Amino acid sequence: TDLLTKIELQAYNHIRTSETKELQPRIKLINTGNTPITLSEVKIRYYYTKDQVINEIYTCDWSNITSSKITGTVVQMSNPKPNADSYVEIGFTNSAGVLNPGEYVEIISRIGNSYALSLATPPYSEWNYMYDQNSDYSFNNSSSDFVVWDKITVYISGTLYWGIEP
Ligand SMILES: [Ca+2]
Ligand SMILES: [Zn+2]
Ligand SMILES: [Zn+2]
Ligand SMILES: [Zn+2]
Repeated sequence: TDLLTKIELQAYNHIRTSETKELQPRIKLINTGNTPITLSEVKIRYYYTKDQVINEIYTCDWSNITSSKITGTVVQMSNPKPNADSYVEIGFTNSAGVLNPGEYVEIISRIGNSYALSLATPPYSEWNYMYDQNSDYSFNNSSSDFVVWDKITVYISGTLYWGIEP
């Protein structure tokens, strides 16, 4: 048909140190087509290797649509690839609404051991909260602000609409 569904995904890592106690992917999903997209149908995946980190949780610190409309889950991959044995899957609630052409959602996230994300000393050996980021498929070690980024994937109703799987 003659109304195109199209998106662009921009992202960067807000912490780019080789080791981190929190993954900080920041993502901007933009509707660049001319069809509205129902947000609850959209899933975004940030792929990484969990290394020896435990108690992994997701939190959304902020979104331009507010964090209560955002969902995030940490998923272990049944079929791991090099640099990808886990992904953070970010989604939207049933009542998140519609992303019209020209609109965007921005999502600021933190992922890590629940005890590290509280900014208190985790009661663990370092390896149980410190990630290695260069072993993470979706990690961008350089950009200090949003860039178009092909290594985070986006699905609408289960179909891949953006990005390259690991
Ligand atoms: Ca890793
Ligand atoms: Zn900053
Ligand atoms: Zn260290
Ligand atoms: Zn592959």
